[PDB]
Amino acid sequence: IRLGCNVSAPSGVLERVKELMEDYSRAPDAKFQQQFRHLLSVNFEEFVAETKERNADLDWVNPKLDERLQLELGQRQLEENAKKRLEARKKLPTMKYADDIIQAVRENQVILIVGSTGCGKTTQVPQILLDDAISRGCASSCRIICTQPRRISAIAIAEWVSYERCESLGNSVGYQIRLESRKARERASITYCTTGVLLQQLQSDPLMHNLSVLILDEIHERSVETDLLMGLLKVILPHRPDLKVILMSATVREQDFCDYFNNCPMFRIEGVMFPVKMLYLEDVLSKTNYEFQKRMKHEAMIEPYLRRIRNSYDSRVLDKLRLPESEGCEDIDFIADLVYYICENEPEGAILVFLPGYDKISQLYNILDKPKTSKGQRWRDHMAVFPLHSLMQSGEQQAVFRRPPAGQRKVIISTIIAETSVTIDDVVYVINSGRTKATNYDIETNIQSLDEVWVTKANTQQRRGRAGRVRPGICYNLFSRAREDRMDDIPTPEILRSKLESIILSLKLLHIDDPYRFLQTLINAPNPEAIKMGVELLKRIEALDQTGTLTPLGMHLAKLPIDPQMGKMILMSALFCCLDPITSAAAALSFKSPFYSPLGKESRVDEIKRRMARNMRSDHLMVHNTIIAYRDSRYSHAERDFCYKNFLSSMTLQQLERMKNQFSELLYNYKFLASSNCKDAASNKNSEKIPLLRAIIGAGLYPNMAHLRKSRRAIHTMATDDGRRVNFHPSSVNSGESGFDSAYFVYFQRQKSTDLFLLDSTMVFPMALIIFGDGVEAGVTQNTPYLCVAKTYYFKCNRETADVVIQLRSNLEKLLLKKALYPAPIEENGYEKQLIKAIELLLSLDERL
RNA sequence: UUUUUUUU
Repeated sequence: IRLGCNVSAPSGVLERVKELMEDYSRAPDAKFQQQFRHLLSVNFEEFVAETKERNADLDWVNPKLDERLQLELGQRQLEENAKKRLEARKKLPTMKYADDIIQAVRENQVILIVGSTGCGKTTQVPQILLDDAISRGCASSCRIICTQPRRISAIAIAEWVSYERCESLGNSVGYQIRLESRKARERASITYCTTGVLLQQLQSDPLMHNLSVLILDEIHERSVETDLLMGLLKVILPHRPDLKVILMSATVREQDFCDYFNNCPMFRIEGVMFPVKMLYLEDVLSKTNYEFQKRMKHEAMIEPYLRRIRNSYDSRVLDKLRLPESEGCEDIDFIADLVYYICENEPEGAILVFLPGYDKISQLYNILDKPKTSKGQRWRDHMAVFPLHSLMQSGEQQAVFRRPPAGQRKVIISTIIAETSVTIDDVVYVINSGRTKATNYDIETNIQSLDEVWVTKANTQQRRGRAGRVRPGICYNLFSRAREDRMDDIPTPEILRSKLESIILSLKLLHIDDPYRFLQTLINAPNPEAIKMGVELLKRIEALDQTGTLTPLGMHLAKLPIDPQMGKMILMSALFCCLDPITSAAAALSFKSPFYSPLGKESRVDEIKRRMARNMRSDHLMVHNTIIAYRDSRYSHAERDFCYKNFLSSMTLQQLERMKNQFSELLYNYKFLASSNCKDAASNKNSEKIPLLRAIIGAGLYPNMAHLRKSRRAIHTMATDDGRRVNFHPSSVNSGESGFDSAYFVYFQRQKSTDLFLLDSTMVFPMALIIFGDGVEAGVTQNTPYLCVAKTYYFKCNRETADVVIQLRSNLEKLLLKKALYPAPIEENGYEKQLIKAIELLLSLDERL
């Protein structure tokens, strides 16, 4: 072993820490504790038993309301601002099935509706179920929940359905998403929510007694949430004979779902869509006959196909198809050329280019903006070009959705983001390169990767769909039909790629204590070894004992709507009075960063960040400083001018702030704070003590450590605690920096792309790791006295410190156990604070001078 | 160097 720096502490510091610790050791409530032991002490049937009493509002109906609504439905359908849309709504395909759906719901607990774009299932099915109940004089027994994957969907659909009923939002229709609602009346109502909303409500209503019809939408996307929720319905439905579930799906492996609920009824409702012709690589080449400019397999693949098509393509269009580079988006000039070909032949209408990511979007944009080509600068000032990317701003504007200045043709360069999430309406032409990026997880290298791959059949049929919303259009797929037959049906179901810590933990609140056995029953079962890794992580942060059973701290973490590691971070920040900065770090990790990356300004966004970082060498503290600066700009009425000069999204910034306030109100209700204000003075008296902040951050992100080793932009020799070589991601504020006060870092996500990168990081000090971590041992290996952490990092430490530190840990552990089991704010002049002050004092030794 | 989404 090789020893790191000395962490020994001054005598007079040690002694005061010893006075403080013994002040803590001298001292001589519990509604939470009783809920905790109650959860552990009941079986499943008692659990089901008791959640039914406590949730029985729908057993009560209001007959005078049933009859009045029923009267006003019969009468509103004779008025006329209410049969335009009855005629209009009845020209949607779903309405042809109205009676048949009603009948199918009546006869079955679970039906499946399979539809496609335009079919109207999402807007009409809940209105058919509702109106059926009002008409039959059953209004008040009817509460309908329709889940969506996305926040924006939930809103727009609710508004539209509400508009179709000539009601303001809040009446028969509403929506609910994280921290924003327009709730509908309790009974005779339809509510559109994100799936995760419902899944959090399960904790209070684990058997869904508080709704009559559940409509799961868009399940074919195989999000973790709908996958989880279909798996839970298999537990819930046997004890809820009268609950109705309608599954709804696009035409993307529909039979899987049908098969999953024994073999339930299935409707196929058609979409409303213009014809779109599908040209493949051989056909695009055959019309542009562009030529290309300076592993096989690739003609092992391409040549049996090339024969079956000897007769029907030109001489050697068969050419380029032998070129590996002809497919995908290797050659951006090919693509730019196809943009030009569409610009002069084929009538007007926007072009939508699908490229795998930021880099290629950038190349193609520059090639149009400053062109080499003869047929480039003719067209330059007759194209309205927008790049479209999650990290770019143009999406959340409006200039991209409205049609172009006349004489100009709109061109959209985009990631997969325009497949479902973002919709442009004058698109007539789609160039589908067939290339995208996806995250992947190797289960026993622990490397998460970001890889360019071929799209799926599912992605292509959707992309094609995007061409035909306003008029017959065309989808150009820059790969060959031989490529397509190698392509997969659908993406990998995200639950097969995800970490399961929060899922395993949250199942405990639903009285599902065996994660292996429940998870195994999903449409696609996760690798059991991933589950194991999940459990060990929760065992390590002590959310579970080593039986696998919930700890008092684990219950608190389960109840916070954030990943457990960052929950632990937030609770700790309540104890050590640093709520505001840490909840910022927490919120930004959980959601995303408020910075754009607008094309070409990479260099000066880099410079904004480094300035916001204030030399604190922390991506996480940089976001907090950003929020501090944001708050002031608002106080100064300079909000827009601030967000503009600093490449920041004001709407990410506000959402970050609603999240922090959510964590502060929750922490108050759980009795960790005396105030629900995230900015409260008492809650924040240590929020400027940067070494302390680093410690609590480290407390959350532990055990993700990394250690930098050499000098020398600047080049780095850094390796995570597992031994693997990493570098700071260049988007991170620590990339290329030199002269850190410490060689140690914590990180939330590591990700392999061009290299194995730490996506985010905070410089931490050895003593902070040692106090809050584990694997702490005091020994002598050379003839030096050491003190270690995680049995991985060994620091020189005299033994008078090793002993105070080890005692400090023993006290820190006892205190944390007791705050979890009997939550109360830490009294400012009580015995517990003494121990807090003890820890603060040791950590202050590493203040930057 | 920067696929994308979500939380009573």
